[PDB]
Amino acid sequence: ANKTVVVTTILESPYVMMKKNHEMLEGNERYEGYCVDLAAEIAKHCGFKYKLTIVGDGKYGARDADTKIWNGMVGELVYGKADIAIAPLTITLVREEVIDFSKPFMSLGISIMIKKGTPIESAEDLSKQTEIAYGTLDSGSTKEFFRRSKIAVFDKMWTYMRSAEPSVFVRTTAEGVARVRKSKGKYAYLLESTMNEYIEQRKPCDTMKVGGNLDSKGYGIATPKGSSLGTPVNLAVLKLSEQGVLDKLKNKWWYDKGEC
Amino acid sequence: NKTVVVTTILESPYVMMKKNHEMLEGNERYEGYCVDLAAEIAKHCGFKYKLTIVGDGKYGARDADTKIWNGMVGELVYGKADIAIAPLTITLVREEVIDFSKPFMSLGISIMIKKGTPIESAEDLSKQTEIAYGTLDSGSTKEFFRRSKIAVFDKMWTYMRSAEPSVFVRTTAEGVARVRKSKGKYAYLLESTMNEYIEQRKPCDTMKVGGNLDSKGYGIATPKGSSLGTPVNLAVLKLSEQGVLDKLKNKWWYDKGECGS
Amino acid sequence: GANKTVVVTTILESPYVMMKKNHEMLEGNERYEGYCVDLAAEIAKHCGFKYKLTIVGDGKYGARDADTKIWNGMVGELVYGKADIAIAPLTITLVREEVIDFSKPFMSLGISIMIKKGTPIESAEDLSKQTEIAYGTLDSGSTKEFFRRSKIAVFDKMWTYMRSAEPSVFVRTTAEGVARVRKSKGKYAYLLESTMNEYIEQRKPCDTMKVGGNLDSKGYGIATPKGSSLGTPVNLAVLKLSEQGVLDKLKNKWWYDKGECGS
Amino acid sequence: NKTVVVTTILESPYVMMKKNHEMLEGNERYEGYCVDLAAEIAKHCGFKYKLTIVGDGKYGARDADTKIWNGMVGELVYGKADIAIAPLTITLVREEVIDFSKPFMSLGISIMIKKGTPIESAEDLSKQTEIAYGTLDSGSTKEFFRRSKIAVFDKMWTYMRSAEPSVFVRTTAEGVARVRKSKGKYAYLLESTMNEYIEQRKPCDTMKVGGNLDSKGYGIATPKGSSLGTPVNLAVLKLSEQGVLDKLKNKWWYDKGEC
Repeated sequence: ANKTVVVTTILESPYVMMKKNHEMLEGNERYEGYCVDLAAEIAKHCGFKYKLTIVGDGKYGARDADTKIWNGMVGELVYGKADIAIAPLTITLVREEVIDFSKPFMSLGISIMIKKGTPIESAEDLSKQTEIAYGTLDSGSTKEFFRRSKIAVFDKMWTYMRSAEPSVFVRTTAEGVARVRKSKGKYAYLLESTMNEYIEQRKPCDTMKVGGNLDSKGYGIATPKGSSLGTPVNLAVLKLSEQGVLDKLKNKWWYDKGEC
Repeated sequence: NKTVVVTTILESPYVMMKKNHEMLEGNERYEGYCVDLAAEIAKHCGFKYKLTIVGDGKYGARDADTKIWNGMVGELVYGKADIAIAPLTITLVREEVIDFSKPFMSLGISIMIKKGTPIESAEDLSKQTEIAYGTLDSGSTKEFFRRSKIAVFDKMWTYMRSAEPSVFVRTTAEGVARVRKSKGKYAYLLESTMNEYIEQRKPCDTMKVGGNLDSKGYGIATPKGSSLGTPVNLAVLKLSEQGVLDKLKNKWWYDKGECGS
Repeated sequence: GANKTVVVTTILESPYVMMKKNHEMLEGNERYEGYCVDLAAEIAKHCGFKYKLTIVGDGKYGARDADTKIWNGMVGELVYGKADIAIAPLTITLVREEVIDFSKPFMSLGISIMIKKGTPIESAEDLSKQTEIAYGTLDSGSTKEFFRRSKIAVFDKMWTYMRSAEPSVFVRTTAEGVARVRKSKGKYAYLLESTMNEYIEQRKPCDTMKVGGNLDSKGYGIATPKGSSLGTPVNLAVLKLSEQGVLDKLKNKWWYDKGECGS
Repeated sequence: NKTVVVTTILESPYVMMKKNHEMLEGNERYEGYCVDLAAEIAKHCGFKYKLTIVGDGKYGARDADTKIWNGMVGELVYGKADIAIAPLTITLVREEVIDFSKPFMSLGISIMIKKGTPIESAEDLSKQTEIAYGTLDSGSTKEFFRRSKIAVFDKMWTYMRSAEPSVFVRTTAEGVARVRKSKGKYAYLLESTMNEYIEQRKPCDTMKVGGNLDSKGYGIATPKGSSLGTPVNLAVLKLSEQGVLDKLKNKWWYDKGEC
């Protein structure tokens, strides 16, 4: 009886981070963050023991069109290397077809990041001008959102981005944030609201989130089909929501530990 | 190929009888956000269906003494309907007895004022008594306040429970009318989705103020073990990613609004 | 939602808004003429909207009752949702700015002295040093408040005189103040806004004069409810009209080109 | 993070370096109308602050070729300062990119003569040529005349463009000096605020005449989305109604006057 549950997750701030003294600590105590606290709450309400592991390839979960192989945390579940994933993993159609998702534990959507002082207050403001350049990650869901949109404001933004020279796209999130900070008020970046809000509270306190969200998505906990963990985990997420614990954890890691 | 029985509830703008309904028949008698949503779900899942209205006019709660479920949840649990498509909130006690799709719409507790009222937030309300404030006498909004350990919300609860005359109301319609007729001296706490809808309706005299106090979602419901559960959930996710859910909300709340823009 | 006709609130006071001589033969917006009628047409053209001119129900500008906390006048119609925009001689003040949005000012003004021609008075200092010629203000509003709160010696001397004088030197309406100058045979002087003083000086029977420099400085602005989508476009339009010379052209038209006196 | 960065410009009597500035430090190095105004704004809004002088010495205009903003406006849009408190005019192109308070001081185009010159108005100048008249060779006053469709002002413009020798000057200082050295045969067109200031300076030989030819105002500027915007706007109106703005103008133009 009593087999230790294998949890897979990903090193991304403020969800999972290495503690300052981590090389002198062992096991689960090496790590801290929003998803570390969430994992402890889920285990307490479901009555299991667990070991935290970091996903081997550093990826979330996508299926290669040519080989048909799943990478990332999703791959670790379908091929039997982990029992549960507790991470900022977005609930999507292709993922839901091969694993089970809990109801969402956190909400998010596409949003605008500016350097403080830039005269932009909304997506409509960006669309009507070209002096302040703007763009997205060079691959992924945000770029595809703009490519396929039939909303007037968003399609105008896409045709601008597609035709702009030099390229307004970036290879990583970190590259996008750095481009805003170094471009002297002349670049704005489109990214998820959760990351935008987090960076706003970190030194040197030179960025701001503006406007409402452009779409709606959620993060969920993932388990393999037929797992004895699926139902208990889903009920625990709903209990934590109604008790106010999820809101308490978001405030802790974004604002109580903020620097601005 | 048996016709699927859908249960729902008559509440604007989700489901409404068309003005000329007496000259029409079947599903064509009805219009609204949930009428459009039902059609999209059926197309993607490949079934035919009949829209029916819940017999007792309720959403779904369990009697503390008899342990019997009422409303749309009851019709699913006891085998009288196949699927519920309505503004039905995803909660722990409901999830224990029926299956829910991932959410099709988000919402949270919010403040309704008559235009001109000097209030911008829950904290503003908590610090005074000249402007009275309250909730429905039953349901998720009232119970949120009863159990909160947040200082501002616990203070609001103790005020509401002891206030005279009663600050509670029996229906949504009663709450909205009380705001409109009280000359700025009543504010109403309700779901953000309904607050947003009413702001775009004649006589255009109400406003939504402040951020949401909590976060939840509406979901499509099926009985446990139903062969509809999995295809319905995948259809909701496809419609979300195609932008159809946002398109339908914008249509019924804002494109059809009566207060300009 | 679909576009609605914009509801404008304003007030019948010459030369800002007046009924045309042939008004019973006209309909809608065309019944009216004046400075604010011309301004409304220019604002609507630059912002691209259709509109209806309506007259404020209670005949007031906008003040809050100290006991009930309720706003009256044009400000009230905006705060409680009965109108979309106010285009009128409405002074930009702190308490009003707290509850509605104001454009940058479209016209400047300040407190000034009106006399009957022949009266031996040339300045505020002249008034302050004597009592044979009585002097006063509106019984409510910004002009009365300027004197009550001033820490300038000459202005406080004027205030204590006015507060203590019997019979009362205050008047209920602007029109009553002007009539009191005209009927008092050289023995009353009236303190009022420079814009009105200048207008009356160009009207028959041409028996009044403006004397001295202005005592303070303020401006009239266009007002919208907080959060209105009209606020920003209206503000940018006022600045364009200013820089193009249109505001100055309209002031000269209604005060001096259409004047009736010595000129 | 708590100390607010203020940008301003060295122009008398708004901001000046004290004679003994090298024996002083920080904000105490500077004096003037906008120095007193900054102190009042900060008191009413509850913030601490540091005075800085704009790096390039300019007010704020956009280069048409590079599309980059210079001056104090540039320091706001590009993230180098939090607020500008200076003699900066409220204009359409500036209002599109930053937030302006309601105006703290009014001004307009006006006529400066040498004491004794027989001129009382723009119409007087327009009807003659013995007394020459002109403006700064670039900037807003020249452009006002170039675009006018008013008969008197367009007659003045056609005269100025064709007059010999040139009636235009490179700086404000050059204009004032030309009035003083021309024995009444040159009159200079400039802002009423500056005209009034110079009339109260030694050797007390100039005068302001006539009504203003146009109307403008100076405003305080903050970046879009700033938490300072609303409190600053409300503070300007409070100071106006308390008589403090008029008190400060009288202090720096007349109590400290030399004539």
